[PDB]
Amino acid sequence: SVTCPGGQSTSNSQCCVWFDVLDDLQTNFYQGSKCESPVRKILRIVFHDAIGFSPALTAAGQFGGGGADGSIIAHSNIELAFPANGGLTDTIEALRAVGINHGVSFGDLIQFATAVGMSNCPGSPRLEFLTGRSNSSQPSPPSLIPGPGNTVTAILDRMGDAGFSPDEVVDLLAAHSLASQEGLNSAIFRSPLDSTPQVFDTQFYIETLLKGTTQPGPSLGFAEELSPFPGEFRMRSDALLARDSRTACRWQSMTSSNEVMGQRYRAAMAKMSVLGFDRNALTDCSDVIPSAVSNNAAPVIPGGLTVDDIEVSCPSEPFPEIATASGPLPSLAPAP
Ligand code: HEM
Ligand SMILES: *[C@@H]1O[C@H](CO)[C@@H](O[C@@H]2O[C@H](CO)[C@@H](O)[C@H](O)[C@H]2NC(C)=O)[C@H](O)[C@H]1NC(C)=O
Ligand SMILES: *[C@H]1O[C@H](CO)[C@@H](O)[C@H](O)[C@@H]1O
Ligand SMILES: [C-]#N
Ligand SMILES: [Ca+2]
Ligand SMILES: [Ca+2]
Repeated sequence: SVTCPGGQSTSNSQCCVWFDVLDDLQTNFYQGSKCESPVRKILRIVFHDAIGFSPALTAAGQFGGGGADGSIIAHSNIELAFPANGGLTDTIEALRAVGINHGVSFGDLIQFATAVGMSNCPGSPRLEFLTGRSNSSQPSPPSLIPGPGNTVTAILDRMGDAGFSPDEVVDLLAAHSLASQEGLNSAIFRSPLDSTPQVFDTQFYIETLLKGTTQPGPSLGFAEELSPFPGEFRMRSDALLARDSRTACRWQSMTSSNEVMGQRYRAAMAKMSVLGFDRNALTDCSDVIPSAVSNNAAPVIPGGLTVDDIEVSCPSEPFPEIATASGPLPSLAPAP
């Protein structure tokens, strides 16, 4: 019932500043509302901001981190020295400037930019957006971000401490549907993790289950595993999680339904967004976030591979009936 100066109708006056932030991010940060490297960097950032949260450290008399507190920006000098935070400073600086110019908290801005960026990627669900997180933060403790060479046990333990069940770890990894690497293997910059790095779809879950046959680069980078076709990169953590008895049935259940995947991801991102916070103390400004263009494409097994090339890892459920395609194997272009 609130009408912002802009003539947008919104639920609360605390949302009105976010319409200006929307316009700025879509023109500038997102280079005309695109789904390219900025959104992908922002998703690494939202994860690495929020996951600096450790009830186990708190329980052991230590600061455990403030979660989705914008610490990765406010204390970037410290946090961008962590192993998992390479290749982010240029994006962090862009966000810093936007937060200061519009006078919004860094923790809220990261969450907003996440929801806005997702909205530019076909097939995305509409992420919740809450405002009101204090701009105050202390540096995250070190060693809280899962790495691609970690065992499934280590990943589930860390994620579990933060608050996520194994199913939720799988659900959050839907973000690897919009993904590449730059820092693991320098010879294949922006090699995608799935065949559709600009579509928020189930391809990631399907393609990580295919037999690893292909070395996309002239050598291996850090935590790199064989992939199913030229141009695609596979990190060891994703390979293991796809196959591990603790995560494989949820991973398999993602393969055939973009709609269930999106719901699960939205729910898990909502939980992650308020690590360190009481969501009931925040204001819901989700109406600022528009819907994404719909994705009309069907799940597929690419390249004339079939279910026989799938390493079915959920021992109690048959692999879903997924369409196949013509060969030859594709060669993925670098993600834009
Ligand atoms: C569960 C453990 C996870 C591990 C070990 C992991 C590991 C990584 C690594 C090593 C990269 C490559 C970065 C580079 O070299 O450029 C990557 C990329 C990416 N990750 Fe994750 N990740 C995980 C979870 C997540 C989550 C929860 C999200 C966000 C919801 C996320 C979003 C992304 C995105 C979007 C990219 C692509 C970045 C790009 O294209 O520039 N990841 N991940
Ligand atoms: C959020 O807190 C940060 C850190 O104190 C503030 O960032 C500083 O902002 C000043 C004034 O604009 C800049 O001159 C500094 O470069 C910023 N420092 C860092 C580390 O980013 C920020 O202004 C605060 N935001 C709000 C809305 O109060
Ligand atoms: C096949 O072709 C793509 C480019 O079209 C590459 O990105 C890949 O590395 C392979 O050469
Ligand atoms: C991904 N970090
Ligand atoms: Ca943080
Ligand atoms: Ca995809």
